[PDB]
Amino acid sequence: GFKEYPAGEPVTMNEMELAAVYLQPIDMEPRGMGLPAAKADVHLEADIHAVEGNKNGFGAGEWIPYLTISYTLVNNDTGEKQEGTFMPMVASDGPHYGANIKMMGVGNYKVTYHIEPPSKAGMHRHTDSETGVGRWWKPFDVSYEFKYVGLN
Amino acid sequence: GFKEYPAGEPVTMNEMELAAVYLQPIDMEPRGGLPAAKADVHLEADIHAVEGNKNGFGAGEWIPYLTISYTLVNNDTGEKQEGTFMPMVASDGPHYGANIKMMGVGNYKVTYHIEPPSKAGMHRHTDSETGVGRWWKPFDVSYEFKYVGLN
Repeated sequence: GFKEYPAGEPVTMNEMELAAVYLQPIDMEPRGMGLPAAKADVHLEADIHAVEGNKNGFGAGEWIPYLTISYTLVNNDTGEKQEGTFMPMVASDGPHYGANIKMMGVGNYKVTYHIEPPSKAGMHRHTDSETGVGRWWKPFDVSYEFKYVGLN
Repeated sequence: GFKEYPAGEPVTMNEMELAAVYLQPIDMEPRGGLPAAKADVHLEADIHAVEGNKNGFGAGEWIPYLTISYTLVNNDTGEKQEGTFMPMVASDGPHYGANIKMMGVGNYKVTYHIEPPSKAGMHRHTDSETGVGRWWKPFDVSYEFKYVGLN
């Protein structure tokens, strides 16, 4: 513990369930072009797993690897917005996507994740009839509404 | 189906299980590796966590972001081939593999040269609160098998 904070409601899309969480800023290796733990306010995460009936070769509950994800963070109260990128991470609870980020004060935030399929990071689909899977979904957006008062 | 054939004995190291299998050559996107027409097999590395894994992966879960090359040798002739796998996903799930042209029927040894997820751009949490163990050093694993054409 390792206390983590819900960012809004999980959404089911493209036979995946996609959630947002945040927690204390984390130290990572290799490091790194973002912000060090110190400079950051939180570590923002995307939790993305296949559900039942996944067309792309993933079983129910399995982590979806090789995604390319960027974020748009909006403080709805002040209208201040920030952009950036996540990386693939592994922690004591498993794989996720994320970034140490600077927040923009107390507020009612909207976070949009811009998601591209595993093809854009070099994971290759079998396509033959015998061993192949469904075509990749198009790049898409998912959003989350949450309140932030900082940690503790 | 999708009919696959084991290549050697699976081996346990660095808290993983590492097996080899091959099957008919496959089609990959993008259209343009060796085309199915110019290959004899699709050779794979099957790599999953086992209980007690020190790097954040639950027993049974695929190890993602590996960098894998291979040396394949026909022991009958001593002829060698060197190549690299890519990360793939097929109907039964993800793996690491490549369409390969073999060096005849015979007795084979294939070695996989495995680098940790760090090299492919996965980042491990290092802090006490959320962190896991150091990555293993790059290592080799080899598999002895008979190849007679498929099959």
